[PDB]
This record gives sequence, structure tokens and C-alpha cells, in this order.
Amino acid sequence: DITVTNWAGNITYTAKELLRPHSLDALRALVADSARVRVLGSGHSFNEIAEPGDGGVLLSLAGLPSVVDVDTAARTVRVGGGVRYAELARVVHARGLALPNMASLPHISVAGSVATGTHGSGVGNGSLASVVREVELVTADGSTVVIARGDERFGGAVTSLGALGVVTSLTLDLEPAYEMEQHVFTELPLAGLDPATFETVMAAAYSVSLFTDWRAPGFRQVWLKRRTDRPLDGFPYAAPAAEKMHPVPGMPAVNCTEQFGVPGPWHERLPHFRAEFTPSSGAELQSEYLMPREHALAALHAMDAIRETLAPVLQTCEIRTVAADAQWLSPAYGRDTVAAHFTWVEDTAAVLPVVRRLEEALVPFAARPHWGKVFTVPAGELRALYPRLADFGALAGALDPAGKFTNAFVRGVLA
Ligand SMILES: *Cc1cc2c(cc1C)nc1c(=O)[nH]c(=O)nc-1n2C[C@H](O)[C@H](O)[C@H](O)COP(=O)(O)OP(=O)(O)OC[C@H]1O[C@@H](n2cnc3c(N)ncnc32)[C@H](O)[C@@H]1O
Ligand SMILES: OC[C@@H](O)[C@@H](O)[C@H](O)[C@@H](O)CO
Ligand SMILES: [Cl-]
Repeated sequence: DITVTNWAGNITYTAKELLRPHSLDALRALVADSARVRVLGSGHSFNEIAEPGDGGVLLSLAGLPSVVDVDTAARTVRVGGGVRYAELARVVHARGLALPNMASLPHISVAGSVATGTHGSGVGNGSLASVVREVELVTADGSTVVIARGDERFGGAVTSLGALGVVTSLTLDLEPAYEMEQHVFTELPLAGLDPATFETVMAAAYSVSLFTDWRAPGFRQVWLKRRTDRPLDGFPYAAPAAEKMHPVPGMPAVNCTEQFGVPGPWHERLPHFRAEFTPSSGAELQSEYLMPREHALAALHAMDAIRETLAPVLQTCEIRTVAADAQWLSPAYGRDTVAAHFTWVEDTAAVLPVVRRLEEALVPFAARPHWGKVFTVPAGELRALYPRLADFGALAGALDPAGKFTNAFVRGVLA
């Protein structure tokens, strides 16, 4: 017996072994011979999404080769589902190519990241799932099904909560390698941050994040990640940082990607954390809520008005933008989006009442929770938030009629 947990350690899985097949032949046979299956990627979810239930099989792709195969003429890369972004990015950069975005920390599986709606920031930048052009699935009976952009099912095939089968490979679209500079600023007030000024701030560079502790009024930090092949206007709205910064006040800035406007390659500037920073776990919980971009300032004012409730259990809050997603279950489905992320203290009993209060404040803004993070939004409210959820339920019924890949988390959503 071994104990398998998620990365933060707040979720302990029921599985007494983590199965790690060493060939596709073994993987197909294992899937075909198991009654219920969920896949474990890198465990950077915070809820029971990967839990297969008692007697369910928890399987990993860590025992298969981590393939990264770039076609330079086509500007595409075929990558194993268990490959993490840090390796993917190093490889494609060495071939002269690049991705349009990355999440805050690169040591996360590509298949697991796209499964839940993972994104970075920037008003013109889609989710990480949006560059995927093809997925290859091992389905419930062990057979392989390939689904590509243009297929009428493709909208449900990438961000699928792992509910269609085991993604063994994915193919992503790439662009030429590009250089970036990161400029940090401190103390951006919320007072006077009107709709025009908010839009200007969030569009001031290729990717922009705001950070706050919800203590003193306003925002503690603003991070501008600029492409050197694009203009950068003066940024008058907050003071330039005097020191290297960490998004969480009091944590080690050495861990973070280079600042002070020093040019470097895309994959060493899009993440907030440098590749050398390799935590095996973290003492944190996370939540994030994704809303129509037009509700940004109203939502920020709702949070400000309850900030004394948020602050005591908060490490940092990060505000980002995401372009509309074509994936039916993406929290960014169908609409340009503002995202409000919370990295909490790891105290489940103190955090849940605060999450409930936060969700109540955000209800009129059609807030969709990040599938990989902590939320308490009831299932019926969830279904009402996704116009194409029925299309998804139909696709899952077609590819997995016995619900082999549906666990209690997925079942609750679809019910
Ligand atoms: C821990 C963490 C999380 C995180 C982050 C930084 C850290 C330190 N930064 C993020 C960010 O900047 N933006 C964002 O949107 N999310 C961010 N996160 C969250 C994280 O990216 C997601 O929670 C992600 O889904 C985690 O992926 P991971 O692979 O680590 O997680 P998992 O629990 O094991 O799996 C999640 C789901 O995906 C399914 N899965 C995984 N592999 C497969 C394959 N090969 N086939 C089918 N399904 C797969 C799992 O079953 C589960 O449903
Ligand atoms: O979506 C996760 C979020 O991006 C998180 O990684 C913060 O950036 C981090 O906790 C700040 O330290
Ligand atoms: Cl203010």
C-alpha cells in the first residue's frame, strides 16, 4: 500500500497503488480491463477531480516516453500527455518556435492543464487548450480515437475533465520564437480605476496580471510581460518596482522570473516562476472565478467591500484576462473573460466559509469556477453557466457509454 496525494497534499486519493504502464500495449489492456479509471497528471488540482472512487484505477503516463516531436515546416509539435510544459517549452524553443502563452508555473502536465481550462493572461491570448489542433484518446474499450480541429465533436475533446478517455498525445500549433521583458509596478489604486483606465491597464502589455492582499485599499503589484517586437507606452498608473518582487508578499523573490525589463526568451518570461524552482508540494489552496470581462470592475468592487473577510485566509489574489474559448467546458467559453484567482492559506476549515461568501458576492456576474481549483458552487447552478454542457454530455455518452471515465466529480457536473 502506498498513499497517493495531490501536489498540495490536501487531497488523499483512495487508490493504494498508482498504475504506471510502460507501453501503449499495456495501457490499452489496462484501460480495457478496468471498470473505472481516472488519470493522474502532475496533481496540481485542489479538489477530487482525479479521484476514481473506491475500487477505481488511478493511472499515470509517467512510465511512458515523454515525446516531444516538432514539425518545423508545419509549425506543430506532437507531445505526450504526461510531458510537462517546462520540457515542452525548452524543446520547441531550441527548434526556433514558441507557444503563445504559459501558466504561472511550468512544472505541470500538458494534458492535465488543458483538461480543466488552464490559462495565463492577456486580452488577445486564448487558454492553453486553444493551441491544440488534435487529441489522441485511448477510449473505454482500449481502442484509439483521434479528434481534430474541424470535427463537430472537437469543441468537447480538449477541455474534457478527462471524461472521454486517456489522452496519450496532443498536437499543438506554434509560432516563431520571440523575446520578452517583464516590468513590475507597485500600488495601483482601485479608487479612480474606471472602465477606460482598467481596459488600458489590462491591455498595456501582451500579458498583464494585478496582485493584491485585499488589506490596504487597491492593488499591491502590477506585472507587465511585454513582447520586444511590440510597442511599450509609459505606464503612469503605478510606481516602478525598486526591488525584485514575489506575487505573495514575504515569499522568496529569487524563485521568480527575471524583472526590471531585462529581455529574455518567451518561456523564461511568461511563467512567474523560474524553471529552477521545483517545489514537490505547496502549503496553499487555490480558487479562481472566470467572468465576462465587462463585469471586471463590478466584481473587483464586490471583493473590496468584503475584503476584511478575504484577507485573513489569503496569501495573494491575481487578476488576469483570457480571450474567448471554443472549448464547451472552458470557464472562458464563448466570451472574453476576466479571471480572479485566490491563493489561500492551507486551512480548509477556515477557507471554505470564505469561499462561500465570495461565491455569493459573485453570483450576479455569471462566475464560472476553475475546474481544477476549490469551489462550492452547486451542480445545478454550474450546469446553467455552460450553454454547451449538453453537447458535452452527449459526446461523453457516445465515446464512453458505461461512464468508465466518469467519477463522482464529473457525475455531479453532468447530472
Ligand atoms: C499547483 C498549481 C496549479 C496551477 C498553477 C500553479 C500551481 C503551482 N498555475 C495556474 C495558472 O497560472 N493558470 C491556471 O489556469 N491554472 C493554474 N494552476 C492549476 C492547474 O494548471 C490545473 O489545476 C491543472 O488541471 C492541473 O493539471 P495536473 O496534471 O497537475 O492535475 P491532475 O489533478 O493530475 O489532473 C487534472 C485533470 O486532468 C486529467 N488528466 C491528466 N492527465 C490526463 C490524460 N493524459 N488524459 C486524460 N485526462 C488527464 C485528470 O484526470 C484530472 O481530471
Ligand atoms: O492560477 C494560479 C496562480 O497563477 C498562482 O500560481 C499565483 O500566481 C501564485 O500563488 C502567486 O504566488
Ligand atoms: Cl484604492
